[PDB]
Amino acid sequence: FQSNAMKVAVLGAAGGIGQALALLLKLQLPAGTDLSLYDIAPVTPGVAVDVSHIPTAVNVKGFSGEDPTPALEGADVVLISAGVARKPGMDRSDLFNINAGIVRGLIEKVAVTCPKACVGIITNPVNTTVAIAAEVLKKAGVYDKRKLFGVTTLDVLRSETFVAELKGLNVSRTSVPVIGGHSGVTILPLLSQVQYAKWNEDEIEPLTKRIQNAGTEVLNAKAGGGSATLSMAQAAARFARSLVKGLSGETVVECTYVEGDGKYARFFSQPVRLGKEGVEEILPIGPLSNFEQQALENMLPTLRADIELGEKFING
Amino acid sequence: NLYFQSNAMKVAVLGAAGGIGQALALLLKLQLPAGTDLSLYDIAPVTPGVAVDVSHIPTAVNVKGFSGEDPTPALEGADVVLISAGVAPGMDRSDLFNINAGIVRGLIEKVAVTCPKACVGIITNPVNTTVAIAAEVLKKAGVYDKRKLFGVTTLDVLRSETFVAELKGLNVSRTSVPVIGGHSGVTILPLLSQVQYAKWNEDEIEPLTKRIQNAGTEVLNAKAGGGSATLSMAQAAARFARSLVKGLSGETVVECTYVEGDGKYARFFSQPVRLGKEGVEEILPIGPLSNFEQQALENMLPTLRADIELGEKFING
Repeated sequence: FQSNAMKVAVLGAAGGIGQALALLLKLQLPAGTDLSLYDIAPVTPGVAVDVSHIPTAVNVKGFSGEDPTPALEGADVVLISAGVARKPGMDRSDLFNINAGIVRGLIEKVAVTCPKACVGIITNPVNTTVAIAAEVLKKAGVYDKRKLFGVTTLDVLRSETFVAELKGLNVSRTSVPVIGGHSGVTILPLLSQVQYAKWNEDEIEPLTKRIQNAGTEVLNAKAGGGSATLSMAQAAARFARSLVKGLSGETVVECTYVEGDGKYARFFSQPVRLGKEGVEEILPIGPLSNFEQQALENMLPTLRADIELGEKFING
Repeated sequence: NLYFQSNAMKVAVLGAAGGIGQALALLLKLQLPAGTDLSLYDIAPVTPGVAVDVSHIPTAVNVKGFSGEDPTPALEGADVVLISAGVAPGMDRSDLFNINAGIVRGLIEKVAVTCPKACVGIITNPVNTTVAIAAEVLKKAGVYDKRKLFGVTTLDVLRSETFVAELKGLNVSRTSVPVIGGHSGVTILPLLSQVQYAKWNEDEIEPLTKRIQNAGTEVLNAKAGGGSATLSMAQAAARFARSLVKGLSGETVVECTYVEGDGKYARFFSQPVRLGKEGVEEILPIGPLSNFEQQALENMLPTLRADIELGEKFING
């Protein structure tokens, strides 16, 4: 069952993101929480042993091989960070090319073993991989709209970080709502809703563009070889932390990609109140500036098409 | 001069591209106090991008990355220098050493010139030896300060805290276990007899002490030849860096660490050390030992002295 000692499962724990996430979870999760780390690579048991030497009351266990079932049994939260992250040769293309199958394979296991878990899709491209997860869950007859999330949190860290620097605000207490999708023109930070910031029309377009293209700053600084591994892990840990709090009865609100009312797109990221069933209430986006309003209408076709790509991968 | 006194604390990580380094830069971005500057350096060209990666995390810690053959920009004004460069599967201990000993020498040569008054924490293995190496390089430049050179043994401490807490039902985040001696094999000596609230049967001592001493190998084997401990090692380093930053900032802390002390047992030896504004403020005594610990200490010295000798020879002769 669920809801006694909280149980968190990480599928993709051997990758760059996964290992970093495992570390943060060991240090951040509540005492008593069970942490199951899974990946195909035989190194995974060793990753868990490595993390288990850190003195926190989080119980960590390792799993490898073809079947993630032992790691998923009784899972409350399932974080999927398997597959590849962007790199030099990889465009929107290569991520979907490799990660579409991986996601499907893992979600099929989740649908059988722990269908009532809150599922956090970190693996990119999120706009599409979430639709893949949904369709797989629907085929198995266990899809719960309240428990499937596209982890868009890295766009929030980035927006908070760049906004605080530019406007001289407290970097750790500056809330910036971000809506839409988790890629390119689909990422829309709502700068007009940020408190204590007076915006010249001049700085709106460049800041938005910097938030949207932030991954490229890393990709170019890393001289190609590497993506945003460390910030992605922190974004995932922060989201996981919010999920666990919602499940534990503590109200938290996070902007995340979920199947909402479909006003703009079947799946869409917006403020969500998290609770005991995962989503408790999908909140409105609130008032938008002319700029933000236009950016929203302009992303719709791209966002819808990203979703249709994931749907068609499962439904043909 | 009674009022306000600012503080532009700076921490540099040499070897920020490896497994340990990247995890360490993440933890330091998250754990260092607001306003601290974090400099990352490694010959690997990816380093500047590692820094851009962590710079997207919303904390008031400014981070910059540097690559190339010159770590100078990374060391300028540094208060704390953590050296995790070099290599950790499928290699003889003598095969690595020659590679790592050289890299440590090269980096300490720059430290001596650019930031000689910085506290230097050596993570790169074998620590028993690499520390002697750094000490001799600093001495050649006439800047070796005993109070500012440390062998980071903190991981033996985390392991000791964790194994003891779990075996004896104690609070894992509130269990203190002193670890003395060195950072490798028989030289790692956890003082189990000084652990509060733990009743030991004589037969539990040997296997638990061996578990702590052989923890590295257990991770090495468990990773199926995919590497050594990296994640727990980054956290050990983060904790030691956090302690150095506290001491320098005027906050008294005590950490078991490998330093040049009274030389009662060996030139360099790990023991409790009160940290302060000059690095080492006072090197405290090991305290009372059980018969087992006293024997383990005596049986271990020849190996520890030889590890030190090797590091001195690498530089002097």
